[PDB]
Amino acid sequence: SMSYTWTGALITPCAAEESKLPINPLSNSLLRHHNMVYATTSRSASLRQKKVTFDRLQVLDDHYRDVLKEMKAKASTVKAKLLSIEEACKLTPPHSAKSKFGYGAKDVRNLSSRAVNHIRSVWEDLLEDTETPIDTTIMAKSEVFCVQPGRKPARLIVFPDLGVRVCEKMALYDVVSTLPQAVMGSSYGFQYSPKQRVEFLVNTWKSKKCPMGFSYDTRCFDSTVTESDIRVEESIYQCCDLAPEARQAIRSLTERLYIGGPLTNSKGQNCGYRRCRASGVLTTSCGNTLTCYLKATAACRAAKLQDCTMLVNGDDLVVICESAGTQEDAAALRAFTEAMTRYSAPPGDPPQPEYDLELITSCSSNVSVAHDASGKRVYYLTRDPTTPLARAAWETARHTPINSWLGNIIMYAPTLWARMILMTHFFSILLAQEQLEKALDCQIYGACYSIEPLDLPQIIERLHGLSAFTLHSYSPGEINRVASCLRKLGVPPLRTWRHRARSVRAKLLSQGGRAATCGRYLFNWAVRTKLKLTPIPAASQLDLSGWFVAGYSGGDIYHS
Ligand SMILES: COc1ccc(C(=O)Nc2ccc(Oc3ccc(N(C(=O)[C@H]4CC[C@H](C)CC4)C(C)C)c(C(=O)O)c3)cc2)cc1
Ligand SMILES: [Mg+2]
Ligand SMILES: [Mg+2]
Repeated sequence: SMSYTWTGALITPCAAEESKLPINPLSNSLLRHHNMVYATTSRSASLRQKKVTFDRLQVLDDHYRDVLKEMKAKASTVKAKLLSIEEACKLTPPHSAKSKFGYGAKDVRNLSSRAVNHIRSVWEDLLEDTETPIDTTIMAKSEVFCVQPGRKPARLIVFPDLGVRVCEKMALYDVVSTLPQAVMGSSYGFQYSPKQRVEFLVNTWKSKKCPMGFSYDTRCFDSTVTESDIRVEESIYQCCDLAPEARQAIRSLTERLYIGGPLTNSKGQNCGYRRCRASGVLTTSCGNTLTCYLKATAACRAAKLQDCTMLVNGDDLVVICESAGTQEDAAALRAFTEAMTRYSAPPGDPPQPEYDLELITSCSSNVSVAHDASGKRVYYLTRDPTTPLARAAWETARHTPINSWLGNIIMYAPTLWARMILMTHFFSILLAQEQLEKALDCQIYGACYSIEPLDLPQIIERLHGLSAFTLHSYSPGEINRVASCLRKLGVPPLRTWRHRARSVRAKLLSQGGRAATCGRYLFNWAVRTKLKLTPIPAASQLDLSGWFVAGYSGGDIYHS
């Protein structure tokens, strides 16, 4: 069927939308070419609409069915619990879109009578009505990027009302948080921290006699997901031991919300109908991960790739296997692509076999190597800094609910660019405004967290190790990419950042306390006379296990 059907009504904005990087004095110290930075708006909605609207083609085969049964067999060991309205409420982000039934996120979190009673009525409705399509809202997403040799059309987000979202958590939060790992095991990407992902990728790469790997980009994955995929996805959920009400909610949610439904713009107009994956539901990440894994695992058998190992994060996929030669590898890959195409997962960028791990990009990142103080090689996760820097520039020119720069500092703490630039720039600004102690929100694997800047040293030590504060001698390729990026965006050269860093470092030390800890560890690279970096006490008590359990992008999840 058609992923979408449109009535003609437009995808409209909720309020005024900014596209150009604002007028301010602090962003310019980060990057001078501000005209290269832009945010997507609803004005480009029609372009995305054209791209995501098409008739899907899907032909299943024995390999697909064999893998599905294998997945259900593992799903069968799971026992999911029903969340209480109170538990489900606490997971709701403070800034979650308000309900159109007289209440918002705050009321939900406060368990206000008006919110709880309506949520309860939505739940009962899910137990009684098994057919009526649930209404959703479709909006153009606002995201920041840097122009390319031009601009990207805004993506479309589709989500149900706040009440329905709370009900989703009640019935499926435990499922989407535990099942993926039980079904895919080591292949489930979100169970890893950046350091662990690298370890998994490096070990997997070293386990092959002659390794060959590739990233597979599915063209607009969400719209390639068919009604059949969503029901197959549910059949896996149904293998879990579930409470009767959870089982009915999952069944109802599947037919009423997940497989499709009517779209309404921000002005309450009927925009059309969806018959593919909605981006803003609790099962999007889990569902995409399961579906991608299922199709890829089956495609590999069809293509006859030797000893395949998948790493899947939602619609993102990387496959590492045994090489059978250059010609055979390229032929097998093309066979793989055809299999995926039949499963309704056609490629955007055609895949290409890689024989160098560092050249494989997955989750917009790649594994690279550097050296610690003692000169020992260390593997870490990095990525092209273009988007991170553009967004950091934007978040500097104006307030944003989520601080991507903080998230990028945590996930990419070992990188040459995060240390030289993001840390220096943001700590410098925080000092000036005297907000080093204020907690800021950021996202990790879609879930929202509240982080205190001054706790960064501990966090980084725990997630990356002490080597994150001593890495040097980065690879030629990594250095080239960072340098090119800085030249392109008009970002000051290393010398300027070292100077700014020395100054930030000094101010931080004179303040003592945690600030002084930030000064010693985060900026040890800026000074000539190094300081001996020993394990930080608070880094031995950090409860960071819950940070890397599952994916929640689009899930409206908040962890306090
Ligand atoms: C105007 O156009 C331009 C814009 C930008 C640039 C530019 O910055 N180019 C530009 C920026 C970075 C470059 O790579 C470097 C520089 C110093 C390093 N070193 C370090 O100790 C670093 C350790 C990590 C820490 C975070 C920084 C120091 C020493 C070897 C000297 C390392 C490394 O460790 O591999 C790598 C090269 C060119 C050049 C021109
Ligand atoms: Mg894609
Ligand atoms: Mg973990």
